[PDB]
Amino acid sequence: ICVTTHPAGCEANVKQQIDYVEAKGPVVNGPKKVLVIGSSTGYGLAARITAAFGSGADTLGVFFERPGSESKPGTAGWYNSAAFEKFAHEKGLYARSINGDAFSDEVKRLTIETIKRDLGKVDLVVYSLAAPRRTHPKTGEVFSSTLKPIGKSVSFRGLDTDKEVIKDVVLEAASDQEVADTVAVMGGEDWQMWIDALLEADVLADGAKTTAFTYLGEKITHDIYWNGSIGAAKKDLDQKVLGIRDRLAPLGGDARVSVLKAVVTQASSAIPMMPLYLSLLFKVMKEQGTHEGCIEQVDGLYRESLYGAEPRLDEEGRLRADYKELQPEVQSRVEELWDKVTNENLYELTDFAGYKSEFLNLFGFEVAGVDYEQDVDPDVQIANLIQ
Ligand SMILES: NC(=O)C1=CN([C@@H]2O[C@H](COP(=O)(O)OP(=O)(O)OC[C@H]3O[C@@H](n4cnc5c(N)ncnc54)[C@H](O)[C@@H]3O)[C@@H](O)[C@H]2O)C=CC1
Repeated sequence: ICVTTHPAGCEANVKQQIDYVEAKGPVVNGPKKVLVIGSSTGYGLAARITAAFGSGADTLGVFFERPGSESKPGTAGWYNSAAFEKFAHEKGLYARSINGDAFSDEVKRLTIETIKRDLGKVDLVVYSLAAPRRTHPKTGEVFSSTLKPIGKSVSFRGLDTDKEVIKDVVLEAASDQEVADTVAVMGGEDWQMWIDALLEADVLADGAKTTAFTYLGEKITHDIYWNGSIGAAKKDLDQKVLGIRDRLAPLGGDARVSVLKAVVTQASSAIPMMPLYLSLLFKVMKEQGTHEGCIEQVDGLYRESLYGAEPRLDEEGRLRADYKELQPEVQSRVEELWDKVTNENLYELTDFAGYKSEFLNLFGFEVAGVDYEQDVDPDVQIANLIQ
């Protein structure tokens, strides 16, 4: 499926996230100069909005988005970032962006150069890259990530989102090479490179923090995710953060892996089993009153753990914001309903309507307060953007 991009709806999407953060009040003792790698959509965009509008932080964002021209709309992340900087410049904040491949050495060189000239040093480094592939910045070798289980193939009842049909599917296992590629793409090496390079150039302030986002889920998803190929990459993140945290010790800084809840993004809608899992989870958590989106998760992570008094930790040293999803009352009902979902009860036993709505929100469609019978103007420019 292709969904075009609605510029006006994307801006209203950014404004609504800004409104949520501002209503919750300032982030006490928060960061003032934040670098967000992957700052145009999803959790990274939420992190940039929480920093700028919760803490009054200057933000430098790195993303990879297609710009807009006459009669050809760019990607949603382009209009998201364009709207973010427009709102941020209003409040008096510094907001600049870099459009390029964050895995490359040149973007790191440009980011360091921009920080020196524009900010000096940064308070916090948010690492939220979601890429299906990575080109190694030293051997040009391209790695492509895979979402398969390890060991045994898995059967389950999926959901054809186009035909709106429950399908019997089978996911084959992953070879040792597919897992190695997935670790190269989604592991911690590039995050490790980022902090190293930022340390040599001395653009990390005293007590600087860095965090990378991850997902653990519960038992229903462990075969595909956590104990699959993608989980081996996130498992590599937990090994890398121990090294990162050490290099930040002479500064008095910290490095943490932050676990967030499952959310409809462009990167998770592709994962197997996710459309049906999200449709069920949305219904169970809505009737329970714990349904949360991107901005609620990251705003809470800033306030309670990243810069709070009593951080929500686990026994591995990770900051946690996903606890409501993993609760037995939520998980056990999702597991019970999964089998009883057929083509006829789709909208009655699941929140497939909510999943579809939130998926179209990513592109600027079905956003409250937007007039969708007006001509779309796709030529939106971003002042002082660096390519
Ligand atoms: N989406 C979810 O349900 C969950 C996501 N997470 C994690 O949070 C992180 C963020 O993912 P999402 O927000 O879901 O994805 P997303 O697709 O919404 O965000 C990806 C971001 O990274 C940027 N990006 C991608 N490839 C790039 C490249 N080569 N160079 C520069 N920028 C690049 C994109 O421009 C975008 O800003 C991921 O590590 C994901 O595993 C955490 C928990 C669950």
